[PDB]
Amino acid sequence: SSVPSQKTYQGSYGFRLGFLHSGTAKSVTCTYSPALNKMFCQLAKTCPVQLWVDSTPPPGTRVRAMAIYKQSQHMTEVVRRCPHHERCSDLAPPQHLIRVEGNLRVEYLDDRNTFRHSVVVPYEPPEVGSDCTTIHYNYMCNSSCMGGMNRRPILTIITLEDSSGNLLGRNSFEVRVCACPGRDRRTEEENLRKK
Amino acid sequence: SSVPSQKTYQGSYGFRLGFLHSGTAKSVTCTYSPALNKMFCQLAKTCPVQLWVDSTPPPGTRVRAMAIYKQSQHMTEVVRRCPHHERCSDLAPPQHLIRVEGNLRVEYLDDRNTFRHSVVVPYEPPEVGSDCTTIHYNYMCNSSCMGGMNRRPILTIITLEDSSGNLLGRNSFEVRVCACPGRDRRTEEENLRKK
Amino acid sequence: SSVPSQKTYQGSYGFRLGFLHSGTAKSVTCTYSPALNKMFCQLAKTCPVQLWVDSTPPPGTRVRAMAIYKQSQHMTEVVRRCPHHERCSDLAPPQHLIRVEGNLRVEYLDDRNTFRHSVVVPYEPPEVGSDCTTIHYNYMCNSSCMGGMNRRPILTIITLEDSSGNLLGRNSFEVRVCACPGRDRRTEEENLRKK
Amino acid sequence: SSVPSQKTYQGSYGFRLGFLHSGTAKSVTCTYSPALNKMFCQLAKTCPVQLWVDSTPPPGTRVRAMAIYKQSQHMTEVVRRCPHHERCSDLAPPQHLIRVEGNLRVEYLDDRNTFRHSVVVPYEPPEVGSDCTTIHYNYMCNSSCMGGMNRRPILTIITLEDSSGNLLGRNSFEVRVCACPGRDRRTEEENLRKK
DNA sequence: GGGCATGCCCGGGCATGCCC
DNA sequence: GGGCATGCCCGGGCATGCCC
Ligand SMILES: [Zn+2]
Ligand SMILES: [Zn+2]
Ligand SMILES: [Zn+2]
Ligand SMILES: [Zn+2]
Repeated sequence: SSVPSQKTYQGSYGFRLGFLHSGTAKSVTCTYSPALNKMFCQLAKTCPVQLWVDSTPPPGTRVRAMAIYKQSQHMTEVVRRCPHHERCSDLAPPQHLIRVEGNLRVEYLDDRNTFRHSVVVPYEPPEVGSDCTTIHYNYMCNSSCMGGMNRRPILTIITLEDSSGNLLGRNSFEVRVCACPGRDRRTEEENLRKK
Repeated sequence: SSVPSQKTYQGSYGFRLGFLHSGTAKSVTCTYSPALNKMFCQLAKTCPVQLWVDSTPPPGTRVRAMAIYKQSQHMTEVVRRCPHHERCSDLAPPQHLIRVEGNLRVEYLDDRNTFRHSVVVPYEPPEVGSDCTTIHYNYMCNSSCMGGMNRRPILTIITLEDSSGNLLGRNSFEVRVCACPGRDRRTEEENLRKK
Repeated sequence: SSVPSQKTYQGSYGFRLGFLHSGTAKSVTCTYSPALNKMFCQLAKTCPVQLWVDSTPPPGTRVRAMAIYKQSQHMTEVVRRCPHHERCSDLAPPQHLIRVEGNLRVEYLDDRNTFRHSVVVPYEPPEVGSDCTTIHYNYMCNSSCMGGMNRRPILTIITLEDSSGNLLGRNSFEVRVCACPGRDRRTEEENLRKK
Repeated sequence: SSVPSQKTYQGSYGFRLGFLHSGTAKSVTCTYSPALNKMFCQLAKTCPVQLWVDSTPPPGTRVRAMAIYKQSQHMTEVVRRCPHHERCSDLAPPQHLIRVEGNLRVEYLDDRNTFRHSVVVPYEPPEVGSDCTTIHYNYMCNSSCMGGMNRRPILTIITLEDSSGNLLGRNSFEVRVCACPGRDRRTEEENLRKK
């Protein structure tokens, strides 16, 4: 399938993503490495992503998430839930990797041409006095799942899009869904330093 | 379910919550830690919460209370009474965690969209010469109840809302419902200091 | 409810129960203490019980299992699944504690007078050259479950009964359903020796 | 599901299984440990099993093969192909673990009561001057496949059955389907000696 | 109020298909 | 064939309603 752009596009609204701290304890549920721009998280647990903007987006703006493989040689393959976690799946079709929890207006899409999956929620401006809005994503496979990601790293691309379809902002982060997010983040940062 | 705001909003009326002293004796029925902004109380016993405001709110103002899980990964789950304390329950539906005692005008609500529970009483201005009004809450499960809170900490969010539905003030506090509130408060304060 | 007999009755068929060895490693799935005549096992995992007899029972013989509380003061209370594990239960009614896995002819009974639960399977003589037959029981609550056993020890009574209803043999064993069967068996044997 | 007998039954025909030597080189395709009575083989590759008997069985005799889990706590679960290798499967239904290659008279069965899978071929007496007959089995999942065997050891039970359905002989062997059969056999034999 | 209970948490380390 | 991978196993120890 055709490859969506992953290139950062901060646009005129100064769109940026924020992530909590939660540190590097062995199986913390979700931890983000700024050095690697990489979230590390457990399957089927909340991943909070914050949306920051410099100016208010117009009414009807939507926030899309889609996963693509990071490596050149996998980039044209659609990222999907492996057959085991699809089967004993359960709103979200069981073939989608990324879900949003807690949003009565979530739309799950399958592109009719590229067959790529995405999940979309409306943009809501932060609470009357606050600095960002948070969306709760869930990844429903480990990166290692045989017959899904199969140990291939992915990027999640978050785009902010007006109701006309215009791209307003785009940012992406690498994701590793694993049993021990603290162990693995520390290992990868230390590999970056040594190698 | 969508997550209600927990962010403190003191608003134009200077809404604030007050709590008694009762100190830290092992099984005091209730005790509040200002250091941790946290209530330690026993199940099905009164928890006095005082409402302070700087100016009188308009007539028809209502005070709502609602529990949400504190940790990111539980935040989208609705807080409910466990099945044991619901079954041998008894005005308040048996699935609600928080009750108000002693208020002939109490309303128990289940949001038709979020399915979250709340309990609401009208705002009454303090007695002709007094400084705050007190509402008597009861929590009907221990934080540890298997199949309800399951040891997950909760926040109680108190909102002051006009009869039109406008948010006038909001404050929240963490709650631990346990058998020995004095032991546990002391333990947590001491954990805060060392760790 | 009236108390069923727990008294060992070896009868004319020389009915006796046998149990595997599996030793005392911390969370072994099921381990039996001959010193205490006590099986220690995890919830919803197989518990193999072997049936030994000196002479062949007649055709139509059935093997019943029923749980009763061990302590005098609880003996008249019916042993049942707690409300949490009944609710998210699922052949076996969700109120029964003991199930049999793997037996197309299992009958679950609720006594119309005593309201006690039992599960019954036909007696099958051992395989053409073998020494006992094995039935795979499952206990669907921990002994500690709040609103079910509530930390009260139970006995499981196994009776061998002819198709006319006559009691042919009866033996019983104490059960503790817990998260760490190896830890707990060792602890109890050591308590027996010291105290 | 009810558990089939795994007990060796050499019967009146002196039925026994034979296995090649192929030694312990790291990724040999198949290798058999007589010490552990265990087959170590790669997925979807031939596993030769020889059938030896002391007297010729009558005409119409059939040889059935079936997998059951070895550990007590898994024994009542039906052994099946995981969803990944079933989906991209392909005579043999894609849910069966064990196939026979090279036998125009193979029957694949699913028991209507136990739902267990088996594969059956007719017994052929050895070639006019030979000592055993060989059947070529294939296992279509690794023992480690997530959502199939999931790292649980299995036994393969081979039964020799007359055309009337009578059991004539039965023998079983443990199987580990893995990427490196020579490594793993050596490792397990060495674990047996020390531990 | 001092202290046991017991399902769960926690980091050290095995697993095993794959990489090199 | 030597060695990394990464979900899981494992025992030491915290938890917290209850016992004493
Ligand atoms: Zn998966
Ligand atoms: Zn409760
Ligand atoms: Zn239970
Ligand atoms: Zn497989």
